[PDB]
Amino acid sequence: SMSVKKPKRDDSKDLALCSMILTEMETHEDAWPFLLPVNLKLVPGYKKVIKKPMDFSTIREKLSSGQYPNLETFALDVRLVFDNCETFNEDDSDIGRAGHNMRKYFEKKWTDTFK
Repeated sequence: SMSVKKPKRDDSKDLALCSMILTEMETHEDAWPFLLPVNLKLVPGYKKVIKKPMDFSTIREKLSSGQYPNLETFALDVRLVFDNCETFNEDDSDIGRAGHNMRKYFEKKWTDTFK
């Protein structure tokens, strides 16, 4: 509350560390469905159904330009990529499987880097 703070967690490396995690997501072999925005002209249904499209390139641009206020807003966008993927793709599809795999990969890096 006012003049009453928990001890200050060192957040000075969060930016660099989120960048590293993102690099590792970018370079994973199953990243291909996620590297670029879904083409809303060429994919029937996407625009209407997925209210907040997100992809790794858009996360990278937001990261690089100080549009994440803290590491939680960064994780929210990464998770949004996978939540979108599950919303539109059957579990038993290459993309559906890609999304599950990438989510697992992300969540482990996240825990090991920060928790």
